[PDB]
Amino acid sequence: YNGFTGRKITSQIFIGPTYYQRLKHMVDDKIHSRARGPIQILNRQPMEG
DNA sequence: AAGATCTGAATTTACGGGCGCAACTATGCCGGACGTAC
Repeated sequence: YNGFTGRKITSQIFIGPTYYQRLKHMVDDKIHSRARGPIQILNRQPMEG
């Protein structure tokens, strides 16, 4: 049944238990942004550190 | 004619390159020589 309108969904859905795994790659560990900050000492360009 | 030379044309080593970026980790350069204290 459609959770919003409560109407029956026309086609019948394949549903059941399944084993799922959460992988270690969270979004908070891979989100970053820069405006300006720690440039290099030699190239005078942005660097990771 | 013969040759030696000799000068342009077939075969062997030898550098030098070898995906975009992300992310994370973990590891790194002494031995004699001279003094001082006990």
